[PDB]
Amino acid sequence: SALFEPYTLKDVTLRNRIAIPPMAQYMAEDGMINDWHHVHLAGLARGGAGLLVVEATAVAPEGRITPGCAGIWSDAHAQAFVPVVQAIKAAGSVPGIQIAHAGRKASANRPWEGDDHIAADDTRGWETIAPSAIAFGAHLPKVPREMTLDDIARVKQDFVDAARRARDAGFEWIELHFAHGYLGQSFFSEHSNKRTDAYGGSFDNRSRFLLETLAAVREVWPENLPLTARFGVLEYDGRDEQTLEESIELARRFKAGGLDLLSVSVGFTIPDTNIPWGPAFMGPIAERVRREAKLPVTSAWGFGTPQLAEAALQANQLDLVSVGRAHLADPHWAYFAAKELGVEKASWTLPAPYAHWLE
Amino acid sequence: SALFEPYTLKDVTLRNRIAIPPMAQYMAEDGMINDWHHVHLAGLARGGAGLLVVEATAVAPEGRITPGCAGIWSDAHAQAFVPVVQAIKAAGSVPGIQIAHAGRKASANRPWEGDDHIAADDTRGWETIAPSAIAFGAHLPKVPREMTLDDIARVKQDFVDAARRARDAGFEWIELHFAHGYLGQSFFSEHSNKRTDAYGGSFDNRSRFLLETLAAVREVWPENLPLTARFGVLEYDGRDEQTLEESIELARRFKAGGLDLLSVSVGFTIPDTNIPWGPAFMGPIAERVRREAKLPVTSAWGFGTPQLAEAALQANQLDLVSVGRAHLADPHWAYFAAKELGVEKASWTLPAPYAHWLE
Ligand SMILES: Cc1cc2nc3c(=O)[nH]c(=O)nc-3n(C[C@H](O)[C@H](O)[C@H](O)COP(=O)(O)O)c2cc1C
Ligand SMILES: Cc1cc2nc3c(=O)[nH]c(=O)nc-3n(C[C@H](O)[C@H](O)[C@H](O)COP(=O)(O)O)c2cc1C
Ligand SMILES: O=c1ccc2ccccc2o1
Ligand SMILES: O=c1ccc2ccccc2o1
Ligand SMILES: O=c1ccc2ccccc2o1
Ligand SMILES: O=c1ccc2ccccc2o1
Ligand SMILES: O=c1ccc2ccccc2o1
Ligand SMILES: O=c1ccc2ccccc2o1
Repeated sequence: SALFEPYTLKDVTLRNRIAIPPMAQYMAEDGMINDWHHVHLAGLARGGAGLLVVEATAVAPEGRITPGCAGIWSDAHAQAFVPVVQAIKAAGSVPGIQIAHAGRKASANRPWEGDDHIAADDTRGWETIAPSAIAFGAHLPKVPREMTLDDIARVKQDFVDAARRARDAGFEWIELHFAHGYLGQSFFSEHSNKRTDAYGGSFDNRSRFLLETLAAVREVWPENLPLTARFGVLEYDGRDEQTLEESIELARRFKAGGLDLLSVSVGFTIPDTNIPWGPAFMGPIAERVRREAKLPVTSAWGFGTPQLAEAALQANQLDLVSVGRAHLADPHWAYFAAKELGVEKASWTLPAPYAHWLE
Repeated sequence: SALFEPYTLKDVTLRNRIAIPPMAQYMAEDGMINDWHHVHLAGLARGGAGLLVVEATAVAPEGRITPGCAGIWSDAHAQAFVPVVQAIKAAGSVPGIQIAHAGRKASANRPWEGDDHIAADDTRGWETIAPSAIAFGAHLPKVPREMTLDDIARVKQDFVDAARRARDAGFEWIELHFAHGYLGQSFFSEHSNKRTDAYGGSFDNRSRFLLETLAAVREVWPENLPLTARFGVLEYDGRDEQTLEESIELARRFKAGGLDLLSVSVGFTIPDTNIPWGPAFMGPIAERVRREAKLPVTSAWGFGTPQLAEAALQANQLDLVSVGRAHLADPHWAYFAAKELGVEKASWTLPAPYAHWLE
């Protein structure tokens, strides 16, 4: 099986092509992770996936999506990850982390607590920041504050500090969160970026925050560990061909600036869109990016059916298959997939105290 | 669904009828549990089962099955369980523990490291103790040492200390391991017990170690927390009707001595047997014990098919259904079972950070 072939990128070797993408848990307190995350992540790692990417972890307090989001904006925050990283490595999975800044979508309720912007007089909330003072709309009506040049320098440096901390906590894979309508994505999109300075207008200017952040992170992130980003390459907003062309051009620039792999997503920059949800629907768009930017890729949405994952790899649409919700349902999904795809000694996807009994 | 009705025994209420029976992990070091067990057990608890019974935990070093077995023979051993107990309670499952002494089956290799008695000159091994100096045979050929009366008093006191420690570590459910051919089972069986003193010969004498151990444990175990035992009620050795009759009589004595529930098993006292393995094969034997001893029961073997579990409960064969291997395959089996049996809002079998997304 393609799904169970190892993958080497820089000095890191994944035991198979199953990636667990970042999945926010909304269980942290003032950014500090706890035994929710420890058990969740260690249990996932033991399930057999080759790569486990920790959830969106805020580079600054105001960059959290919600009051439950994980953070890495101080060394004490980073320390809390050390035992989790060590547990993921003990299980033979590669520990990764997505570092993030929610931008205008920040200061929101947890998804099961309303999923909407927090009320102005709720003591948990905070002012959001963004390229331009324009609301997302819908359930996120808060107008963010337009960033100053010093705000841009400060957030870039927060990404650097976050990557340095990730490195020193022992992560072997980093993912910059430039997708899903959060800060980075919103600098790229003309929908959310109306700036008239060096960080808006032209393609070069809209790309600038993302390229500068990548370059700054590259200074502290070891050249021998994969440097990745997640990026929304289209919006399904009636501007898809033009948006894809520009997104692919930016992916070429990312590659030239040392990006090792791109996690290809949808932008979610604005609500008025028509996304054609379906099993593996991103496969063709991921394949186009892979081909036209000559960059390895992963993507997600509906690959919990093992045969879809296998088919995407065999068709060279993806290099890794990211499988999210199926892993919340069953932390041992990789074992399920191994059985489905006829892997010999499938139960040894799991550690011995499980594997021995499941032959 | 019957499977998802709560169950109250003494002051403890289980949120459903799914029990995770004790399952040895063979991952402890000198009896001390570690983050293997922490993550394994906390992850299981979060999966939704109402009751999680920790693996056979040795009351004394020589009572371990293997060098990987958990122990509770000192206060420092008991301390290692405290954070695990607290994590199980945080997940809403009831924490139980099986306390044990492997008897003549002790000093064995881990199951994936040969599963057989450890060689005499291996520095990990130890002398085994038993009612009589008779080997199990087959892959367990070591002849144990015949216990003295002082050995019997000492092992009883080790069970007491173990139960006291379990109590103080916060366990809410205890299970005495009188099954599977280990020490307690071997005192009951005429195959393994040839003693000529007060602890062998007659039914009363063969019962004596088990009844005295239960009574001694009862002195330190809170009356408001379930006091249970696992016991092999037949061997499939051509003596089943006589053996079942005596086993049921002993179950009546256990009930009269404060036992709240009996986990009904097979003896595994000797190897030369013909066990009729099959899905839910223990159901009829468990039902007979339940009826004839008028005692609540659980049993196990093949109840990972949710419909078998439901049928056993509806037929009043069992009060709780123990589901072992299916939980090694999928820690979230209870969610799977909830979907299969049509539970409303089945995903809320799991905690919010999973449930919300799986509706
Ligand atoms: C509970 C949950 C939280 C998520 N959190 C994030 C996140 O932290 N970062 C991100 O880039 N995507 C996040 N996503 C998107 C997932 O990484 C993934 O792309 C999506 O679930 C689709 O894959 P699937 O169909 O396999 O679930 C989240 C999805 C879920 C279900
Ligand atoms: C990995 C493993 C370890 C076990 N350890 C014990 C144990 O510690 N104590 C015990 O009484 N039974 C033990 N058993 C028996 C199980 O509790 C259970 O009775 C058996 O697995 C049958 O149920 P199942 O068909 O649902 O797996 C163990 C079984 C397995 C698979
Ligand atoms: O980047 C993100 C962060 C959280 C999240 C939750 C549900 C679906 C998608 C998501 O994407
Ligand atoms: O996959 C594994 C195998 C062994 C192990 C030991 C301790 C903790 C985690 C582990 O994970
Ligand atoms: O294995 C699963 C189970 C449930 C589920 C629900 C939504 C999306 C993906 C899923 O995968
Ligand atoms: O009591 C026990 C202890 C360990 C064990 C392992 C496999 C099957 C049954 C078992 O029973
Ligand atoms: O089921 C649960 C729900 C919440 C929770 C929080 C911390 C640790 C474990 C938990 O389990
Ligand atoms: O769900 C499962 C999966 C595998 C398995 C193997 C042996 C016994 C029970 C099992 O249950």
